[PDB]
Amino acid sequence: MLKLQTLQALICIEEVGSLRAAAQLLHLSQPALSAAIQQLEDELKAPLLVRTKRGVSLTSFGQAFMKHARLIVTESRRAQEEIGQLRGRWEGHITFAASPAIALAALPLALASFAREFPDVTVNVRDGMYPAVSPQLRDGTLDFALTAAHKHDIDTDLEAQPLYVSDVVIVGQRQHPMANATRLAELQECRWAFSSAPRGPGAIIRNAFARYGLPEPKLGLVCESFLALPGVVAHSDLLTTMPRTLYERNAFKDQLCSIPLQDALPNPTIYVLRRHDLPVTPAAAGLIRWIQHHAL
Amino acid sequence: MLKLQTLQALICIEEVGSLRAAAQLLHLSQPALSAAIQQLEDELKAPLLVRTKRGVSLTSFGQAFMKHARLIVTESRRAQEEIGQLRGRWEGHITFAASPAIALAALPLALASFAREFPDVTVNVRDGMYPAVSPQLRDGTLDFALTAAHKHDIDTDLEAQPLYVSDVVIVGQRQHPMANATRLAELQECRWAFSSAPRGPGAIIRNAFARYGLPEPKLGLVCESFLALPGVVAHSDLLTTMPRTLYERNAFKDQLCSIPLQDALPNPTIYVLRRHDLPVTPAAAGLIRWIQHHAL
Amino acid sequence: MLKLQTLQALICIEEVGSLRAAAQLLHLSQPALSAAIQQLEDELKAPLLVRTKRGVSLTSFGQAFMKHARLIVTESRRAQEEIGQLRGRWEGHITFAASPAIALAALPLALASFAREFPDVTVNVRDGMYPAVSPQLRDGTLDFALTAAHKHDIDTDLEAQPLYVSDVVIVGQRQHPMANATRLAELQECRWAFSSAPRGPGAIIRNAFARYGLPEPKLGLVCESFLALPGVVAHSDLLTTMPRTLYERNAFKDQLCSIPLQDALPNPTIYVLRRHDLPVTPAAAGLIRWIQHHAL
Amino acid sequence: MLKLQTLQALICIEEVGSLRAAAQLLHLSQPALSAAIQQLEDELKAPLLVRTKRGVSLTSFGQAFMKHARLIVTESRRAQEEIGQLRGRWEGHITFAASPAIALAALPLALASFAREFPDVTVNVRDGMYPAVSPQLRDGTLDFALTAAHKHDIDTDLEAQPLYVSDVVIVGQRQHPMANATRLAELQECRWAFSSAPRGPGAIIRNAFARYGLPEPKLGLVCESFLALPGVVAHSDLLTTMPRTLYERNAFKDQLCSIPLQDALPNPTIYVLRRHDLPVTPAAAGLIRWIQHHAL
Ligand SMILES: [Cl-]
Ligand SMILES: [Cl-]
Ligand SMILES: [Cl-]
Ligand SMILES: [Cl-]
Repeated sequence: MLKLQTLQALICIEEVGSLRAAAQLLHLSQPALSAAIQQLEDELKAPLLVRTKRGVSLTSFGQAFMKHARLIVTESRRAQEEIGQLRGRWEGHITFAASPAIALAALPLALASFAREFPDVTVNVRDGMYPAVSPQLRDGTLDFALTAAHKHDIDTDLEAQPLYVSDVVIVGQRQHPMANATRLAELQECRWAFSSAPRGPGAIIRNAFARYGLPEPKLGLVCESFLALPGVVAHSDLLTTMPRTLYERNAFKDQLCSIPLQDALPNPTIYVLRRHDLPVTPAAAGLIRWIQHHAL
Repeated sequence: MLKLQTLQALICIEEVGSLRAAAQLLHLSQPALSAAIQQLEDELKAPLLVRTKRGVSLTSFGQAFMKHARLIVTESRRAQEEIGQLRGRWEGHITFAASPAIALAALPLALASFAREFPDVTVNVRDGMYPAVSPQLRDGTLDFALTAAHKHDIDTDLEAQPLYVSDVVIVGQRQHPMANATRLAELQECRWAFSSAPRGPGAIIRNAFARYGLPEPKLGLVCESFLALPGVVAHSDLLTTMPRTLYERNAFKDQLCSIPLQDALPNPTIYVLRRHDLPVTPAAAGLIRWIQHHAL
Repeated sequence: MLKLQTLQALICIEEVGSLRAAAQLLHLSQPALSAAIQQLEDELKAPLLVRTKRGVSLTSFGQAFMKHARLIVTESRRAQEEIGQLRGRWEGHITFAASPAIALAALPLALASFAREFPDVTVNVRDGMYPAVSPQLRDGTLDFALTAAHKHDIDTDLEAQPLYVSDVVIVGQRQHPMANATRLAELQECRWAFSSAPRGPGAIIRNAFARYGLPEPKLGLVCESFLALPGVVAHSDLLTTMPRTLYERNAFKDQLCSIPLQDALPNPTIYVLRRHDLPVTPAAAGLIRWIQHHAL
Repeated sequence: MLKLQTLQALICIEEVGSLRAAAQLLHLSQPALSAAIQQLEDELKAPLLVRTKRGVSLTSFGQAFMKHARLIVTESRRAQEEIGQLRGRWEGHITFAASPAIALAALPLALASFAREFPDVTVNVRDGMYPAVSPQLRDGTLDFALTAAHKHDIDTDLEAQPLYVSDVVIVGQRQHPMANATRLAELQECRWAFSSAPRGPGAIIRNAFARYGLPEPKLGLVCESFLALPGVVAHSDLLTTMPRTLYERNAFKDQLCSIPLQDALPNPTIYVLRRHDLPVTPAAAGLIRWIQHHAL
């Protein structure tokens, strides 16, 4: 041999006065370095070195050439330093968004495992849902998002990799009059806390009512906050839909009961979403692997 | 001169990103929508939209115009709703954001009380924090935010009415190495999950370490989601700060312990924030009253 | 109607105490304004005005409504002011690039005519050639470019409108030994000043040599500057190619002679190039019209 | 460790914007090129290229790396060329930029003289001005620039050797209203074509108006092209400043007149500018000598 190795060796030769000593010091093959310098001299059509009783010195040509060699060796080191600095900041940070089912079950175990493997990466995690996360995924402010989406609706700009097949549960307060219901039609007159979903607030229950041949569900309120949702429901007669993970993991469990209908609800697929054109850091790859491991 | 229907059409266009998609929603012919938009553009003598691969996007002029469009449309709607309320037709919409201490304690009781008194008003609740909420207060899309803030910081066109003085605790997993610590200095070498705050992630612990003469706290990760935070802490050795309300009301209580520090921590004030010059609707004032009632 | 006219009228009514006087002052039809206010009151389901012996006053409902009306009227004026400010800066400036044949013959007459019609537009003109101008056209720093290009080679991002069919002439010093040549083959051993062209320096003469079955032309030097080219040639034995306009309009005319070969050279088409997705100001449109007028 | 051939390949890729297009130029298999690039990326542990619709583009890492790549490649080439020249093989390349006074007077004579002495060196001349030329001096793609500059301003890593002290005149059309003016104050209300200068367009006339106690000169237009400038002035009532050399040597002399002012105008110094730590090739030094000879 590599020209940069030969140039670094030439610099060392000027300093120590010996091709052989410079080879030894740099851990290069002496005959290899000798052949490499010969090849360079042939290409340049002039000798760089002249033999002395001492060892070797630079020729007039070698002194001229060395000014360039030093610039080139320094520039290569500067390039490597700059790339190291830029890469270090890139590899050193992850920012992503996560939906409640991921945030509550997969993430905590995944973050702990991840941090053992990648002790020097700063992770920035926020709540996020599709398509809200889309402009942030696209402008590059969010590296990836872990969110429910409908395969056919996802922006062409985005890659989508399935992560978890989630459950939706209908939930009300522990003593709700409809707690024993078997069919969705039995709930058709209840009032709903419309919760967040890819197609808009309440889209899941609205679409379920529609497919089961029912009128629009009655809007009680819109609660886009999953943090607030279990408590709002616990202290009202509203029904809602939520991921089963949230039903299992909230501060109001003693005050809530799911209503296990014999009518099936959808199982939203949670995806890893990101721009397809955009390179992924090793750490981001590693975190997604850990999240995948804990999402089964 | 601007036409109100066209403003609403432009907002819809922005929401969905296509002329064809918007036209469907507004029950209008594709060209009919274009006629109206072109009318607004022809007169402003400025293009508001640009054809993209994915549909239409706002030009620079369009982006600037939107904040005005939204305030005009939302104020026109609030004007109508208020008049109805003044005649005892208690219908309308209220959209507001809340912080974790409010959402978990005051809000479930307040919304239940409000709904009993004003059954026909449609309420939309979301998460939110100052200053992120400021642009939505200014354009009228958010009627108020219940959020921590520092009195002196708040922008001059906003009004801030005190709602609740919160309590901050430091929390770790139940068997944390420092579970029995009583001084902030003993935590100097611990790693932190930086939680959200008006002054930015980790601001409370950074400012507490500062005032107690300590170096910067060691960043473990940034967790902007209060929904995710307790579980993240429960399954790691990260410490965090959280509102006492969250410490008492989360899904991981049995796995968490507050550190029994005898160094005092701050007590952030939660405010009702609004754009001052906008007249509060009677319905919104009623909801704010119920929230205040339950926040004491 | 228009709601904003009705709102402005309502503001005036509060001030002057008369619907009829407010209509007269604003140059609105009295019966039209009366009907418009009635329609608004019907929509709001409350009266805004009550008759007095004096004229009219606002009702309690009208006083509440007026707070919103004033915000809406102010906001519309602010929107119009902001758009005016943004549009004014957009319409007030043009920046473009031009090739030598345009710069020397069409532009000076076109700029003078343009400036009479658009006295308040600042024009910024620079030299430019395709494809060098492409990244600047695409990022929006250059509004348009007037340059030679090959139709099939132009970026899909760009619109191209033909402006002028130019002539290429071979030029040497007045006494060049080959001044009387009739065939390109007679020049095959001459040395060339490679001049700028869309396909790279010397592309025209290299491609002409190739099509006429000749070897590569001999490179004397590369002169990318058309400003420098006529003088460099006047003081050497180099031949070059240049637009006929440059041959006719340079400081070294007395020292140069074109060599009128019977072998034809190409006639590069000069285009107006720009991003197709990007809206064009009236002034830019007007300038291009003036340039077109003077490019025939 | 970096490989020189791969750096050259990356520069070629950047020039043409496609892997396929670059591979053709370098006489290599598509995949072979990718192998080499992937080798450089795999080792840097950073992506240098991204697939776009139009081919490939440099990543942030790639853009940062390019300045280093270019200096390394161009220094390696200069090293070889210098060695050849030191053996009396006067071949190589010199690339340089020149300002209008130099290009029109000194340059035609200097290039002719240089070509007689060093017939086998390939010279590439372009227009250029400080500070626009600085990045190309730093990355080694431009060997020197002959340009006006202010001594004190010049960046510390650049060397500036004085070449010529120029003369500025104010010029208008022959029958200009102010053709017979003798004081700068008499021109206060005239409109100006702002011509290019190291401190920005119009800097000379702005700074002259300033020093003479006058208000800002009235901007008529900005004309960055000295090629276009004389014709633009000849066919309008715009005044401009230009080097006296340009006033004497342009295509519109019969239609132009210098204003016979008895207020003194500045005399900008033209310098030879280079990156100081780069060793000047013997051939470049020879060309600089001839330019100095003719600039006196
Ligand atoms: Cl959905
Ligand atoms: Cl804070
Ligand atoms: Cl070409
Ligand atoms: Cl200057």
